[PDB]
Amino acid sequence: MEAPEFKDFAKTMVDFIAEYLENIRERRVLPEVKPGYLKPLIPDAAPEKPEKWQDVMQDIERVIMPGVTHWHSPKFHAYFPTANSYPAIVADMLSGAIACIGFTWIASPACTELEVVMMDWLGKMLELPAEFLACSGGKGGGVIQGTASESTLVALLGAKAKKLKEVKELHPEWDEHTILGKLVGYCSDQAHSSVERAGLLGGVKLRSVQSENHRMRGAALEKAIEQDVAEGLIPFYAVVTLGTTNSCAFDYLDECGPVGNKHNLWIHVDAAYAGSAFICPEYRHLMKGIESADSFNFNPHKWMLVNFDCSAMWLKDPSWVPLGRRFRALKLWFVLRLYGVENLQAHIRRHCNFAKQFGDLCVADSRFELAAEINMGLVCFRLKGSNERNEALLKRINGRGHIHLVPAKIKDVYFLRMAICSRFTQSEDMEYSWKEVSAAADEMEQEQ
Amino acid sequence: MEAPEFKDFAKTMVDFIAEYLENIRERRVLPEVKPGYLKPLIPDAAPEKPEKWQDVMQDIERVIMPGVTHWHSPKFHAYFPTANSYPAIVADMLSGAIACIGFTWIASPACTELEVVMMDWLGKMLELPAEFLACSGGKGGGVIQGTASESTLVALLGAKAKKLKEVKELHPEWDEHTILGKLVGYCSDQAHSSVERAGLLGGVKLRSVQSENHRMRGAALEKAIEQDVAEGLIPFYAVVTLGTTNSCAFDYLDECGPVGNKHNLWIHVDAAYAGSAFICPEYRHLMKGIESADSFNFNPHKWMLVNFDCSAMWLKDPSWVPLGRRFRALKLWFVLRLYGVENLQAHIRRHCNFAKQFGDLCVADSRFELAAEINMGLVCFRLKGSNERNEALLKRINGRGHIHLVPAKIKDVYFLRMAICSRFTQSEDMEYSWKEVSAAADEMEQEQ
Repeated sequence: MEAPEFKDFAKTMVDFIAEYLENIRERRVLPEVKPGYLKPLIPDAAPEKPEKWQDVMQDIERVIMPGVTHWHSPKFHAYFPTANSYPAIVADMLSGAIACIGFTWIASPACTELEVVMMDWLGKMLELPAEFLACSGGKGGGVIQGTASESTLVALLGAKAKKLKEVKELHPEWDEHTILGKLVGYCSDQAHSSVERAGLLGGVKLRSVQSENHRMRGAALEKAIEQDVAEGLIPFYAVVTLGTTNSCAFDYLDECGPVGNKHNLWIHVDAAYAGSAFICPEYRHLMKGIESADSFNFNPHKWMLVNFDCSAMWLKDPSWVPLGRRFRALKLWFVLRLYGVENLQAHIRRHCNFAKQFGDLCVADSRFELAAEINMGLVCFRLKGSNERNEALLKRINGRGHIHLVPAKIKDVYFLRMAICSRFTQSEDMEYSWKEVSAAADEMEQEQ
Repeated sequence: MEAPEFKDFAKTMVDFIAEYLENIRERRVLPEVKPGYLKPLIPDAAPEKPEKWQDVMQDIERVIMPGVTHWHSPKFHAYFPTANSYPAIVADMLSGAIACIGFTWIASPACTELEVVMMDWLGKMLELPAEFLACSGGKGGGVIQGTASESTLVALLGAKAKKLKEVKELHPEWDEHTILGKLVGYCSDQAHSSVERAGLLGGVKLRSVQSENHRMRGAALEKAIEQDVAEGLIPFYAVVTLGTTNSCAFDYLDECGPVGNKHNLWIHVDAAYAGSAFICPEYRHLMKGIESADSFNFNPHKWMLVNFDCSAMWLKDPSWVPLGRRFRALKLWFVLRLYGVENLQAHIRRHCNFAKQFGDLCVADSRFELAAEINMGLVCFRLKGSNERNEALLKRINGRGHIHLVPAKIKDVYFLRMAICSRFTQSEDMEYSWKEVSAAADEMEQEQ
């Protein structure tokens, strides 16, 4: 394919994307086609000769779209938002043309320097401590990782190296294997499975700390640390979760961070989803204790309109664990510029207010109860009574094909989750979604 | 930003991308700007109000391009190609609009089903043994991973789980932990650092097997295995490399495979770069022994024109280790359709021929010697004499700013590498790059 054909194809795809997203409320949330539908529709081998882009383009509605899950439909409540925005789509077109994966070491000023400045822009937006800002002139700064799962692992590895070095310095006679066998990390029992992943891949012990009303307390963390010290183990790392995946609960960073500092554990803050809200002054209280953190992560590619991948991680000392891989700073720059801070804050606030609106509708119905306090864009709720009736309700709702919801469970309480996902959501969607839940419950009751 | 503005912006970016790539020979391979150039060019904080897309576009040539490394310039010889093609750019626009990270498990027909068919399309193009193909009705099939590094780890983790489940049966009195501590894997001393990474993250011992003429022999692998068993260790995994990063040498898969088979080690084949050549019948002999492999991986995102990320991995039983994440199948489909088999074959062949051409020009200069047999798109060469005079030469060439080359070292032999990276490369580029090397050597000689 030559440039003129590329231009015709690409500009046609621009038209297609705008048509798709601007009219997304027309799409059905349950696919009409059955598993196995695709193979029949396309040949069994690649073509020997080049096909026409117009024919590929025609195959998008014919072959692809019937089998697509519409994540950006305001009728679709996935686990958390998947960011999409027009500025990020345009940046990624350019990154596609000029970036590399980073196999051959990227020594390029633009990739690296834009990443440093964008992490400062975003760090200022979050009012992060100066120690995390490159422009403060210290050791601190940030990197854009691919995922929060990667960020958690990277921080665990940095913490591991740091503890290794410190324990060696103090005991030159001990070998690495002996030191490494003693290392223990900590996280809440509500922490994401990526922490467990990180413990396994990092080759260390991980302790789950029992949370209180879904939130990890400093005293519980400290108790856990002390027990392991009494066993001769070496606590080295703890993950504090701001916005748990099950119910968007917040660990007490203002307790746990100081506990970690006091005991010389690296404190990593996983705020993958909820961290986007910290650009709003009214939600910044939720990361009180941030000064105690060794590393902090959130994903703009969930709730801050930056298409995947974009997981923003700051460290007090970035060296302990590089830059411009994939030119991810380009989409971050485009979004921050073409939205501006005000519009991004408006986006967070609108979503919080929508979740509250839905929670108010829900609790007004005496058949239902919240399963957790409402936080951020997430409402956890259930019919009063049994788990099985709730399992039934969720099944019925998803089967009716007007909206989609997802379940979760915390210690024997099964509940339904409504997360605000689509950037196209409006308040009337909350009314629509609630009325659909209620209508489904009405139907269950009247199954005699 | 709304759709009409998005369309104006995106279509202007399409114009920009075509202009950039189609005239990429105009670009200087050495950045003119110095480190630190970027910060003074842009504001120190995000804008409160949204900016205009036109001002962002203006800033691409003003702020970004002065500091960009032009990976796709035919004057730039990085470690290996970074795939770029127009069909893949257009696929990624759509994927950006409709795909998700996979946080919420994609239960989506199109994403999953397209991945299966494309891996069969591609597996046929490589003439992989029927056992790796999903269309053969067996347990085998393929997944599109993000990187060869991830692929190698995933295979290691599968092999680990498989061995552990085997050893638990023959030693029901042994600890699970006792078994794990005994596990040992193998790779060539020329294998990529990603194998070491997999060993570390996989929590197993890894043995570097001494290569001969940069190639791992079956006997050397067997000797290392038997040595370890002799100390009560448990061999479980080996990586056979087809196209090493240093010199594009090929391990003896025909020897190593059966060695692994005999001693019950999972054999993973890392063909990340050179694997793209196996779509050509005349190069398929380089994976003789492929029947003996448990997994096989190469990256279309290096040498097969599929923009990152796209690492294609086949397994004889893919259940020892979740499809459709990021909808990577879409770009593979677009590339295979819009190039067709013949054009992709022609791409590989031209690059192999260009490398031979360059090698001929090099050896004709009696001051130079090849540092390895020419394979695929790579020539390894050096001035006869010291490593130090070769380091000077490389620095001199890169400093001259007409072409860019990279260095490598195999057991105290330092050498320069010319790999064909750019899809825009032409025959005369070989003459240009050779003449530049020779001119630098002249310029060096005429100095004392």
